[PDB]
Amino acid sequence: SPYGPEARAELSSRLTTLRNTLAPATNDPRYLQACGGEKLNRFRDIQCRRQTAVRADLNANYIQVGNTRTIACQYPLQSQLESHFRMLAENRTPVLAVLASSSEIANQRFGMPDYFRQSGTYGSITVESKMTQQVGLGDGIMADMYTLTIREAGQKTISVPVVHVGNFPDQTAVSSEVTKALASLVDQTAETKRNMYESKGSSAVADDSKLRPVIHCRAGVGRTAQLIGAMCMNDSRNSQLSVEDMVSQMRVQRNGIMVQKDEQLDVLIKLAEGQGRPLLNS
Repeated sequence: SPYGPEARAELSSRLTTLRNTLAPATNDPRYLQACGGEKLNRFRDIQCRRQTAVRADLNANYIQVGNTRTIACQYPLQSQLESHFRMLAENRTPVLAVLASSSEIANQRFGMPDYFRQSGTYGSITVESKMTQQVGLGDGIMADMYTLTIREAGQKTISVPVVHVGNFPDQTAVSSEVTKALASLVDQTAETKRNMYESKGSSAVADDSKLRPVIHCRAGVGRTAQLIGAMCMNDSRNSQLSVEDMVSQMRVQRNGIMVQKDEQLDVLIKLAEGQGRPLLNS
């Protein structure tokens, strides 16, 4: 009964209501609005919760799901790259997971700058990209890894591990098995980098706002939310956190579209079921 169609329909009912409530009004006080006259949102209907916004000029949010702290963001616009790199650096980012495919990035119509596979200078910030390992995730899906070294006068230099799912399927959802493998890789990568900072006595370890994995696809609501849900289920601190909790939490903390497609919710439900984790709150 817990994972039957009745429970799934009830979960969908609750989540649909929340999406509606969270729909942005014109000039919505709950959502970040552009400053300085620069385009902020990649998609007009996919907005950034103001109270959890990371930077005034990015579509990006702090998200905590149970105990699991991350940042979810859109793929940065060309105009946003310097700010995006400063966010990555200031966060001492232990892993940047990019879930937009190489095909998506290559479509110049989509305006997704190839910012992590290439070196470049963006205003005051110089970025060096290096290729590292490649890890298979299942079903031929491959995680290509990089390190981004971010340099800027007046700032400490920071290197950021990157996990890029370069052949993320463009038209279909990835399986629970691939999602699990991806969550494990992203978590493991973040743990290794966080450990390095701890070993150096970084003050960032004691700051709630820092050392957060940063995750984006194109809009940072579909594949991004699926991954974040799987990561929170990997976190041993999150016993008894329901699927209803995780999705409502992502939604209130970023926008109502988090877990955009039923196909993505299907995967979270399957993962939850595998763990005997509740779908619904009693």
